[PDB]
Amino acid sequence: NQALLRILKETEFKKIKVLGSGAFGTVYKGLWIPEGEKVKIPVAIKELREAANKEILDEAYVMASVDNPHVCRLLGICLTSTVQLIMQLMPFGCLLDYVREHKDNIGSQYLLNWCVQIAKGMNYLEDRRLVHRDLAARNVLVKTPQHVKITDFGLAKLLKVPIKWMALESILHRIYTHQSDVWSYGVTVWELMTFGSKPYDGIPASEISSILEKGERLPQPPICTIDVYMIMVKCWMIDADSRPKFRELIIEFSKMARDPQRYLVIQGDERMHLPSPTDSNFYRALMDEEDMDDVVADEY
Amino acid sequence: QALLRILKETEFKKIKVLGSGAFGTVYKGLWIPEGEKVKIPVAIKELREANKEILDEAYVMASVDNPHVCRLLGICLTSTVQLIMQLMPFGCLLDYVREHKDNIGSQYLLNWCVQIAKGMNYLEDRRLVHRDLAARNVLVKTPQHVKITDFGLAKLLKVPIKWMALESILHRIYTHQSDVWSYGVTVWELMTFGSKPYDGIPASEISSILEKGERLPQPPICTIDVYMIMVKCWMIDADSRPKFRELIIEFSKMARDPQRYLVIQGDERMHLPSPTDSNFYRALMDEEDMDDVVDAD
Amino acid sequence: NQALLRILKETEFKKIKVLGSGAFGTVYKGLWIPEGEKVKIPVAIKELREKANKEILDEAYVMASVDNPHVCRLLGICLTSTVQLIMQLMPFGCLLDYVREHKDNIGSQYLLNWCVQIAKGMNYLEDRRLVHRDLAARNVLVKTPQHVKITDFGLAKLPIKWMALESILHRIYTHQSDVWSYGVTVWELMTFGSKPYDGIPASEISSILEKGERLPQPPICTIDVYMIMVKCWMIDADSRPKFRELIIEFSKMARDPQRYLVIQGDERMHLPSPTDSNFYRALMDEEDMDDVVDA
Amino acid sequence: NQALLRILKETEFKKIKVLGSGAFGTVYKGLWIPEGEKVKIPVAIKELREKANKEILDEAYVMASVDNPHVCRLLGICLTSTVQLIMQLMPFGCLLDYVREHKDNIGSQYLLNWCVQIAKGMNYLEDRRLVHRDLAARNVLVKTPQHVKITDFGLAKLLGKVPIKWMALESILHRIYTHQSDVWSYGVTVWELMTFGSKPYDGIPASEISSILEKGERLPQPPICTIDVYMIMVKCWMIDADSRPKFRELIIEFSKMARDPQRYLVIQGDERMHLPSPTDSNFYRALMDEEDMDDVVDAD
Ligand SMILES: */C=C/C(=O)N1CCC[C@@H](n2nc(-c3ccc(OCc4cccc(C)n4)c(Cl)c3)c3c(N)ncnc32)C1
Ligand SMILES: */C=C/C(=O)N1CCC[C@@H](n2nc(-c3ccc(OCc4cccc(C)n4)c(Cl)c3)c3c(N)ncnc32)C1
Ligand SMILES: */C=C\C(=O)N1CCC[C@@H](n2nc(-c3ccc(OCc4cccc(C)n4)c(Cl)c3)c3c(N)ncnc32)C1
Ligand SMILES: */C=C\C(=O)N1CCC[C@@H](n2nc(-c3ccc(OCc4cccc(C)n4)c(Cl)c3)c3c(N)ncnc32)C1
Repeated sequence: NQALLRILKETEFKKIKVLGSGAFGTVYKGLWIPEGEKVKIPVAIKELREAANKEILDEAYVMASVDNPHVCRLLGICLTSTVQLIMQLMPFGCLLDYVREHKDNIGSQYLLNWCVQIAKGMNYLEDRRLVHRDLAARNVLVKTPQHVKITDFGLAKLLKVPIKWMALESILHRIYTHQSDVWSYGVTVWELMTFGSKPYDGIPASEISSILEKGERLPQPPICTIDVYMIMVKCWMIDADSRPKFRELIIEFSKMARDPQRYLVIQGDERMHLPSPTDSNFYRALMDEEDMDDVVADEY
Repeated sequence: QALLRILKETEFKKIKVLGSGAFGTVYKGLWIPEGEKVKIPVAIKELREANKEILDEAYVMASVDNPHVCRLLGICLTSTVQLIMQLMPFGCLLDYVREHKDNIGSQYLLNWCVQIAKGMNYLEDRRLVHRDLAARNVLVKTPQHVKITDFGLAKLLKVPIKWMALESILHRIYTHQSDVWSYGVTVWELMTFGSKPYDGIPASEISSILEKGERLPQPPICTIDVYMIMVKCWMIDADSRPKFRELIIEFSKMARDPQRYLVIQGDERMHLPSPTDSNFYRALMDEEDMDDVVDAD
Repeated sequence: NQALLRILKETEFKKIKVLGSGAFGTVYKGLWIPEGEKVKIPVAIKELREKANKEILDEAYVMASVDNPHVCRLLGICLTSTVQLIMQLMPFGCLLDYVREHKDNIGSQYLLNWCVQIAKGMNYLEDRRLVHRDLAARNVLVKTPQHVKITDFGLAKLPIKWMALESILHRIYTHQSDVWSYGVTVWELMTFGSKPYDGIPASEISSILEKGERLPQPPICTIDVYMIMVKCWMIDADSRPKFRELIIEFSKMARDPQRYLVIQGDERMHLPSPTDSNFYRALMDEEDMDDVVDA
Repeated sequence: NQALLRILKETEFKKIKVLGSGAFGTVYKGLWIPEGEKVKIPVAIKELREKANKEILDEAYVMASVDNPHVCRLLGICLTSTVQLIMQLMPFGCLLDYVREHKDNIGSQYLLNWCVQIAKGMNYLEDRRLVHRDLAARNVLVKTPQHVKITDFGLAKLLGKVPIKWMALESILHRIYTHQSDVWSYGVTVWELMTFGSKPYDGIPASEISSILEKGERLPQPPICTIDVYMIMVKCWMIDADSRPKFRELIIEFSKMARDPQRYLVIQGDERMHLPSPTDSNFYRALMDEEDMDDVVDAD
């Protein structure tokens, strides 16, 4: 439908503060003040740095379309010297910032659930036949810690290359496929379990293709179980078809979720607490009204 | 005509992504009747890939009227083709057995086998050839009531070489006797709790190996008496393979004494359905008349 | 008589290897050295699980007594703290084991022939009017692919799945009972060494026969072959075919092996030529015997 | 026989290297000097951690009495405050290590055969009435690529962390050891070989494992392992020992598979890697393997 995307007047919105920056565009926290109304509402706006707008509009129209709990939805667009994108605002920000910040605090149960939601969100993309082209811990967002959602997908299509994230087929031949996405998906999984460290740190981007060919893959994190790592390792496979399909990642991660403590070894995991039903429910009402699949602990 | 309903894209929506099938992508769905507040859960299959041709094939599928054959409720025609049928929460038997694999009854497994044959047999009666039959293609309306699906879908339009008969493989010949051979693979899938036949072996190799006689392994649970039935299905000469109609009786007889035929760890601990339990499932889950489940005599 | 059975001092023979463990006794590969002889000649020795020694000897004397192609004759007994039985070594060894190994590569003709061969041996035991009490595919030894010899017959002084209902119910052993034990043995061959009543507890065995739920019929087996097995297992001993009948039926069956037993790709795999077979007899089967039936 | 095993004076032999360490002992590569001879012969020395000396000799006498192609025999022992065990030294050493090194290029025909060979060695142990109590690939030596033998059997009884992952549940829970339990270890042994030396129940604490085995978890199908082979492993891991397969049955089942190895295991470039020619095998026999051994199953 063209119902999904809303055309926003520059008069309609103003940008109060800068949340973040991305290679594609700067981002803001914004107020949308409705025509004919008194109130001012918080929203997140990103304006592209460089910019066939009608061609883009066709792209945005799809971006608006997606309907998954774990996938971000593009509410609106504004066209000017610089294109403006309007979407829901996430206070928590990306997972990457969230995990790095919470490294001492974080516990086994959450990390796996996040992995599952990404798979769910990503799986929707595959069925929709959409290629994100950029899955990274940064790209994913937290509506709330329990609920996380994928984002910034198709932007490359809308319009500075992350070699360390990219799959070998991607690096060598500029080939992007859902399976390529897994390699990134694996990289993202590596990202969380490292609690925000940066892959292939200090290594020249140019050198990267050779190392993958050499088979010197990213090391497995101390917290990470070999069972979990092997899963990561599988994602990083030279042949894309060989790499696990998205569904499998959804199924396997969840099983771990049923028994989170055994798979991931985290200091003081037992002591740190997953949210109580009271804790999750409160968060849901205030922010997460949208009905999303209940998170799996199964042990507790 | 009366049997199959032609929907309007306005009429329903695929809300939840469901499953991946080589034949199709399956979506949980909601049906909104005009003038009505209510929404009805449906299963939607979207087919990857002549409008008239489907209708002839489609009408027959709407046609099937057996407890153990799923019927196609509606067809919606568009750049892509969507097949409407009732939603089964349990979905694949293959999914169900593997998920519940550690624990299952002898009684259930034989009963499914009996249930599958009754359905396959009916298709046989109707002169419908499945071409492709598998555990994956059989889904659970309810635990005691699995139903056979995707029948004849294969014929109309990745090939299941491991499932297929040698006669089917060698010259792409499909017959009811060819189906029977598949049934053993389906019977075999369950007794192994969801395993894969000729697992991981190349398809190219398989046609040669069947000739070599290197048949599927006997499952640990399986009694020889059960394994022999499968072996008969996989006989190279099609005609020699037992008819489903025979197949129904043998499993039904076995179901009378489930423990003697199939060996299970802690089966006694595991519970056959309570009569009360069976009735409760019927009331909400299953409202369709069907033959009664076999119970130990 | 005195001549038939040799009593050997422990000195005469030394065991070398454990081929297998019998339920009744352990079995070894042992070497026999003749007095003042450089040569060591291979034999197989059985040590009983472990009465009166004299009584046992009488039983051995009977066991020595049998001379038949399809029955095994005990050459030697050693009397000591533990009884030892010596009989000629067979490299193929167990019949039951042989089928399991060769199920993929085995021809139709051989299976029928073995059925005929056992039946004649069981029949000799019958004429002598001695009852085996324990016929098993395990207890038949392959002298050569074309020859088999039943053994472990008698051993009364010293299995439910094999055992006949009458024997199981009342500890009754009769020739008719031996036919029932024989019926299982055919199944084992046809099954290619399938374990009968696999996974089923022994306690269940008495009732199911009472129920009447039999051993299943093997895929290779023709309808005709299976029925013979079924006749053999019957509630009333008398109804079950005599061995002579079984010998006659099978041999008739052996004349046209293909019709009775259906084996995939049967034609390609065949019984060896007389020229080959002659080689087998001379090297191993020096013994006077019936030649194998040919279609 | 007394002759079979020889007591040795300290003076005759020395430990020139420490090859490896084991739960029982430290294994040293040592040379043996015969009196009045100018040359040294390589042997393998194992020293115990540290039961009267006479008591030990009786167990030891048994160890040196075992003649089988696939079961290792002990040449000599030295009585001391420490106890030293001497046996032939094989350059390939551990079978388990061999599999790890050779993952890149191990032929299908070999892997099935080692199973025949380990089983053959195991059956003899059963016939002899000896229960190994700690069978693992680690405990299987490689005399030659074609020929591998079983070692370290019966060592376990003398000592007083157990190898829990290998152990049958009966052993874990009630310290019960039987041939049937032994099959379970053999089953694990098959798993290690098939998976090219990967650790069993890796990353999982010992305490959980007895609990997990009851739950019904069993080690995963090796990626290169066909379903037929996996079932065989699975039976071994049965709770009811008696249902669990006997070795002779085990020997028979692998031999059939050996006839058509490619059918029962899938390895990349299995066609490329083929069993060594008779000329190649014959060469090996004479140089390091004079002793007679049972014929290898050949697919041809
Ligand atoms: C295959 C069944 C099994 O487990 N076996 C254990 C040893 C290997 C096989 N086997 N057994 C003998 C064998 C059988 C019987 C023997 O004497 C008993 C006996 C009873 C009644 C009459 C007579 C004359 N003997 C002996 Cl001594 C040995 C085997 C022989 N002899 N050769 C190869 N394999 C044998 C059965
Ligand atoms: C491979 C695991 C490991 O780390 N090892 C350390 C050295 C390399 C391997 N290995 N062990 C021996 C070995 C084993 C046992 C030995 O004597 C004990 C013993 C017990 C039971 C029977 C017998 C005959 N011996 C000795 Cl002395 C040595 C190796 C030998 N001998 N050669 C190469 N590698 C060996 C294990
Ligand atoms: C790691 C990212 C980070 O640290 N940021 C700083 C805080 C704000 C973060 N952020 N980005 C967006 C955001 C993302 C994407 C947006 O439009 C792109 C897009 C692409 C495809 C589909 C859709 C629906 N949108 C926009 Cl407009 C904004 C944030 C939002 N929206 N809210 C809160 N933080 C956001 C980046
Ligand atoms: C185990 C197979 C698998 O991976 N699946 C994906 C998950 C969902 C599973 N599943 N499939 C259907 C299903 C099957 C077939 C369907 O239509 C085909 C068809 C054609 C003609 C006639 C009939 C009767 N059917 C449809 Cl529409 C749906 C599921 C259903 N229906 N419910 C739950 N799970 C289902 C298979």
